[PDB]
Amino acid sequence: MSFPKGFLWGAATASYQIEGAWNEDGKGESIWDRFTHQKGNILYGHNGDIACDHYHRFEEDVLLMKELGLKAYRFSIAWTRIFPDGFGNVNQKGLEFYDRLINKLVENGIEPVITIYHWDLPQKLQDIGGWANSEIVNYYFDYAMLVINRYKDRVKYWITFNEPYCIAFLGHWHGVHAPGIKDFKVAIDVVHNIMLSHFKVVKAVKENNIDVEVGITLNLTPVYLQTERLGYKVSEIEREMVNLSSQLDNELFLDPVLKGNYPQKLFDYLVQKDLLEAQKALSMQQEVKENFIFPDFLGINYYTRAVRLYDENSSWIFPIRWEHPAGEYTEMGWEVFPQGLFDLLMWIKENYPQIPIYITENGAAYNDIVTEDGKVHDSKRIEYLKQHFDQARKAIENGVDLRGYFVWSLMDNLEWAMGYTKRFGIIYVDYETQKRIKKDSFYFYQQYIKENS
Repeated sequence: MSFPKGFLWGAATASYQIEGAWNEDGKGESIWDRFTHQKGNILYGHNGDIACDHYHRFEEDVLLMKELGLKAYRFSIAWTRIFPDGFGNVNQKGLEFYDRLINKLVENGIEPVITIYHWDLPQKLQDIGGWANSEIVNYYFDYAMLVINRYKDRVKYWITFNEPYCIAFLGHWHGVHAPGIKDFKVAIDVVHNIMLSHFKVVKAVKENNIDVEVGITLNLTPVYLQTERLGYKVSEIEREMVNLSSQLDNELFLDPVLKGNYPQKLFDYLVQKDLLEAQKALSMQQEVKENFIFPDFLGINYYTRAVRLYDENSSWIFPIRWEHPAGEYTEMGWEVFPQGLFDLLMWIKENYPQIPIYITENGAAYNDIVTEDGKVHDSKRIEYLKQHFDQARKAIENGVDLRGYFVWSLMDNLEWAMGYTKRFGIIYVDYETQKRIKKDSFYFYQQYIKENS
């Protein structure tokens, strides 16, 4: 089986993780500027003030993409470069920068794929509630249509949101991401405002006849039962509670994006447990059904699975615990489990309406060292990628409409609250000299593209 003719072999980045220049050219403060400037949020006190300095070095970075042979490149636009206050006046230097990057990409025959919101909310919008405030829907819509209408001639693929689960729960429940809020009820409100924001943009693109594909990116985690790994008999309560726990990861976002409702089992449980007010639950259901519209594609960030079992003494919002199967793990503590990419893709094809799928993020963090002859022999990353590439091809053979694959990441970068301690790039970045050093995985990916395109 071959990959289909125009398969988008890509790599992926996000603005706050690579761009630096956090306050040049009138760029507004984002919630991640504020978050990394507070003590105790980021390992070793790292921040994204400089990052990979991609704001200044983007030309050389695009030439490495041309050397790599990428068919596409996924990046995000920093909202605070365009609207320093979230609302208000447009900033010309911000538009100028993305104008130059997008044109350099088109110039070198690389399809741009743009994530509109990749977590860097204007701090001025946080100051009036951020994503917990329903007016955010319109502030996001005005920003999203400005960049779609400006770039639609050069950019055919648009992603409204990257990983809503994180924006909501890690940003507003666990408090481990910006804005650092800790309130499950605010987190659900965030989930809702994101869905409405996503719907309003998709509808605007269809109604105005704008010839672009618009999608959304969800991080999905196939959940497996420890009991079934052990060959025990699965009780019905255990299956019920593990499925509730996996609806919080996956169906809570797939269901409204692809079917126009939230998952009913989860909502009942959350209401029963006083985690979610019953009126909001009915209101959210009503508002999503009214505003729902199908997207043009689904983006899937896949890294690993979860193995879970039932436990009535758990401190989690569901009575479950996590188990740790034997095998290979990364610097993230994530099981290397390529079969989960295939199972997930088959599970998507069989449970939701037909839709084109792109793997918009997949990759692995290993503790890379530069050798004496300036190489980086990341054979563990090569093995990770090779095995997941193979599951993707296998899924295509089984009828999954998989149209692209974007490796995370093109270059080492700031890994949010882990700082720069986790390297995901196929390109090593020396953060003291900003030198880019192609890892061995760069040449493997280069060869894999050449022979599957």
